[PDB]
Amino acid sequence: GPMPGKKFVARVAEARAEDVGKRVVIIPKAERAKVGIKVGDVVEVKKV
Amino acid sequence: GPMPGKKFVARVAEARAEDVGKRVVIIPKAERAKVGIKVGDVVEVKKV
Repeated sequence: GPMPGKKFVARVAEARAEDVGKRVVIIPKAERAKVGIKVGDVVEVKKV
Repeated sequence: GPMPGKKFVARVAEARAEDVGKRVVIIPKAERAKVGIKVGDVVEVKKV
């Protein structure tokens, strides 16, 4: 596979029934408060 | 709110029915190939 540290850009969404089976990162409320995330916000996801 | 650029660490999961209504980042197959993500992998999410 690729070396670690690569990233992509995405938007935080509200999960719906049609998303069952998709690959997701779940962002709990406490983490949203810490990093300042609202649904609709652009985030960058990096593989560690 | 906070300044942008803060992050938290999480693991990529398969979304289930119990996740409906949660805040998520959906990672499509093409992006998983580009960054080398598998379900179970640790990622870092940053607010832009």
